[PDB]
Amino acid sequence: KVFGRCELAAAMKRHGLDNYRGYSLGNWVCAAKFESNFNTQATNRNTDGSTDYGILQINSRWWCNDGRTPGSRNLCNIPCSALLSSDITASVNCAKKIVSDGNGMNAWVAWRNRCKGTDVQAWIRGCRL
Ligand SMILES: CN(C)CCCN1CCN(Cc2cccc(C(=O)O)n2)CCN(Cc2cccc(C(=O)O)n2)CC1
Ligand SMILES: [Cl-]
Ligand SMILES: [Cl-]
Ligand SMILES: [Cl-]
Ligand SMILES: [Cl-]
Ligand SMILES: [Cl-]
Ligand SMILES: [Cl-]
Ligand code: NA
Ligand SMILES: [Tb+3]
Repeated sequence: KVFGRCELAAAMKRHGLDNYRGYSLGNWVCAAKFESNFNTQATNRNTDGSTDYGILQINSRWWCNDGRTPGSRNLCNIPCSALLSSDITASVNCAKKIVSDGNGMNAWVAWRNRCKGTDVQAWIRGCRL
């Protein structure tokens, strides 16, 4: 599924991401834009052999199992394919675990380089939330 911007905002809000660990909703929408372009089916292979999955490009090195990342963990206890569904529940629950780790949203390199410090509220402007 390719979400619309306000569609994704509404879904993230309903699953409790707005203000989660102090990160306003626009931070999460911005992260999703530059991680996946709002595409739940996005996948990208990393240099180390791990793969990033879904709307928030969650990495198999730590968070999900894809059977092809030797030595990795599965801390969200989920197949990585579950992060590609049109229903973002699994991605949101896993994201909550990720952002609760010591580094906050810096875990998402695209958030750090493209969202952090910018006017992230723009990403929810005009949305009926
Ligand atoms: C930059 N890296 C690519 C991020 C990877 C972060 N983790 C690295 C090792 N991590 C341990 C660790 C050691 C020292 C620093 C950090 C950190 O900055 O989080 N984490 C294992 C635990 N896993 C989840 C978890 C669950 C509960 C508590 C904690 C925690 O207290 O850190 N962590 C997170 C993976
Ligand atoms: Cl957009
Ligand atoms: Cl694996
Ligand atoms: Cl594990
Ligand atoms: Cl959904
Ligand atoms: Cl933080
Ligand atoms: Cl915001
Ligand atoms: Na893994
Ligand atoms: Tb950690």
